[PDB]
Amino acid sequence: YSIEKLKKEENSLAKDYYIYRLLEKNKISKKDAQDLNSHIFRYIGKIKSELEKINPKYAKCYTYTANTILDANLTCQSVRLNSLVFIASLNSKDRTTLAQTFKNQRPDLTNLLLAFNTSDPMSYIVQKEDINGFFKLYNYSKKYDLDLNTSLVNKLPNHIGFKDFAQNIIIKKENPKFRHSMLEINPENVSEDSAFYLGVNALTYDKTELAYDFFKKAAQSFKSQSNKDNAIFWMWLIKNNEEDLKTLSQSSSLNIYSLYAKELTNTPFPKIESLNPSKKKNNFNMQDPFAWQKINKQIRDANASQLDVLAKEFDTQETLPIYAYILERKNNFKKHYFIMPYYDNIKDYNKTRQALILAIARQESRFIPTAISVSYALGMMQFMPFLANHIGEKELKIPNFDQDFMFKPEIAYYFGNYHLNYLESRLKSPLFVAYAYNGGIGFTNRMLARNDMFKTGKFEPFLSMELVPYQESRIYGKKVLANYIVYRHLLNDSIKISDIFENLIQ
Ligand SMILES: CC(=O)N[C@H]1[C@H](O[C@H]2C[C@@H](C(=O)NCCS(=O)(=O)O)[NH2+][C@@H]2CO)O[C@H](CO)[C@@H](OS(=O)(=O)O)[C@@H]1O
Repeated sequence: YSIEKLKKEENSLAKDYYIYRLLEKNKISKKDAQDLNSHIFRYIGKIKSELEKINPKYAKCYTYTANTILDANLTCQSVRLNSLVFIASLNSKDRTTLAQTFKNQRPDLTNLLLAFNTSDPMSYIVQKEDINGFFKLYNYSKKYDLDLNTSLVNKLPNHIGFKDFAQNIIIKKENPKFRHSMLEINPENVSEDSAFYLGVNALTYDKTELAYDFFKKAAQSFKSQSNKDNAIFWMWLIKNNEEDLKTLSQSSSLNIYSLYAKELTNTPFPKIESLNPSKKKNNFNMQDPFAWQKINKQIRDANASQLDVLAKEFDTQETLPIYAYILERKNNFKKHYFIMPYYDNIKDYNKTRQALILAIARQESRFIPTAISVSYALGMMQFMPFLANHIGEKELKIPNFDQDFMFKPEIAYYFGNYHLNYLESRLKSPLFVAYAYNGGIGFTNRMLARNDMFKTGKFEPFLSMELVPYQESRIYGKKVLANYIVYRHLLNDSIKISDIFENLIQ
């Protein structure tokens, strides 16, 4: 589509995507580009960069430099010193004068100014127990590491940056002195994700009673049933209390931990809804990405009555993904929908391969054929354009191939099969295939080559699943693995969950 036609659509990821495609080919002119920021839905990343190839209150403050900062007025000094890179570029003469100037009004700035006079700014800030400075320095450089006392570490969780700081250094196995120091955080001082990660940290040093206390505090504070189940599972792995396994087995959340608990207690498999519309198709275009962005907003805004009307409108085989998306919401996410749309395209693969394709598709797109992610992964199977083109143009040599072919379910399922087959041939387990599908086989190979990941051990393979070093893939693998178990069950191709976990140990 030309830019002027595209400008008439409502702002969305689909519109951004097509704006990006034009900017990619150098097909937008300067005149056209000028009003284009009001036409972008998410002005972040690749689209922001490609476009830029085409606060006056504080502007004067940016003429000053490291060499002239003391000539500036108090406001401008204050503004420039919000940058740690700038503070580090000063000399100690100027940092010491500015620290005096700002002592009473901006005491946290004063601390950093003086900190940067020393050879280790972090040690200086740690001595002060300046928590705000601690996180700014961590963001400045991940290289700082030192042993922290009990008083300091127990103040770190009262900052919004603690959760990602902890998660990051734990799952990446970085900053050993910080990590070891966090064994002294009192579980009363943490909750939710922070408590969970500290539980994971404690397990890596084999502090299992401490871990149990952290996981218990997570279980008591998490708002999502899925996260609560994950914490309860660790409570059970550590102390083996029958009531934890029982509670987990009765979860209405369908996830790997509730599923495994049901297997272990002989609890029946959860109820899965069965959708099979009588009508084959209607006039809605399931290959039109703009139409999906529009209807998605309509469904979000609908009350119960409006959802009933929409359900009737999309009650077809061709529109099944939208029908299921409507019913999820009408039932307030309390029912379990595991659809198998456009099934004629996968019916001749074996049932395990079907389950893996369905499991991936369900997590990626909820089967919406024109699904578009924030990084412009495309279609039901959420292929990145570079991969879709590689498979389509190089490997399969499809005549007149375009990346938008990924919006057609026959293509999405066929490419998904092709790529999953390559990943499986190298990784075996559906979990490892999932990690590699989302995060790339490069990161997955490097992770599995580690001597401390997915090898024999007391709490393995469950501990390794918590230490997958990229958050998105860590979560994605767990969700896809649950979906794979359910689809295998639905296809009468059930596998013992315990066998799946045993197959992860190398
Ligand atoms: C099927 C596919 O295209 N997979 C690619 C994946 O896409 C991911 C990206 C992800 C995505 O779009 N994430 C954002 C999701 S959302 O908009 O925040 O909901 N979904 C897609 C399939 O899982 O991105 C990674 C990393 O680039 C690639 O690894 S690489 O080979 O080492 O480059 C990998 O090949």
